[PDB]
Amino acid sequence: RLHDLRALLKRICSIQNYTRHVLIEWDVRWVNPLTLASKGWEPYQSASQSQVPFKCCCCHAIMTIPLLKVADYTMKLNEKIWNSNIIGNHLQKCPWRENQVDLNKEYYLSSQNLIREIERIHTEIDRIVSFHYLSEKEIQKLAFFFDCKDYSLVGLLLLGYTKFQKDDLVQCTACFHRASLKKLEYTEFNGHALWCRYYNKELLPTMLLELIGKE
Ligand SMILES: [Zn+2]
Ligand SMILES: [Zn+2]
Repeated sequence: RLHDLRALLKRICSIQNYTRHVLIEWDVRWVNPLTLASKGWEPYQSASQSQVPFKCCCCHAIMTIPLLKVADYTMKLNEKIWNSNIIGNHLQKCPWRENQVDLNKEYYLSSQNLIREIERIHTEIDRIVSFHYLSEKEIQKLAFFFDCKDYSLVGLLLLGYTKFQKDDLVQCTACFHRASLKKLEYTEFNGHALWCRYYNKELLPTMLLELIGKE
């Protein structure tokens, strides 16, 4: 399937993985791991200090993202790259040229896919039994809805994270940034990319609370 969520997520994850040893100036609209993945692009080879190559999973066509050490022309350049490379480099009849994953429907939060977040949180809690930024009033209700006594775990999962290593590392499920639990203890620090589903921390808990009020 072209719009399969799991394939999109794995493309995003691989892009983030091979980009870790490099700093890239993404933008929320034109060029970012999300838009690349939504257009079927996967990492092709290891990126040099100057350019990051990608290959289409159907075409096998190659595109490249430049690197510079910047803010003056990022917008115009990235819009050009989106039109000419992320779309253009596709072969004429490749499905990814004229089609794109519906990110609003499948990736970003909506009332029709909030249940997936509920499932994720419940599954994480079950696998465990097997971060305060909301009012005590609110976290009480959120923890109650998930039948969980550990408020901090509920908050952490509401931030979209999941444990990564035996170490203090924790990884986001939608943008795959890595943060230390020590960082998130008593800090406003937002570890998400600007384009992440969870970048606005209050969005998911707010939708969940509004859902609670309607039951
Ligand atoms: Zn293609
Ligand atoms: Zn994230």
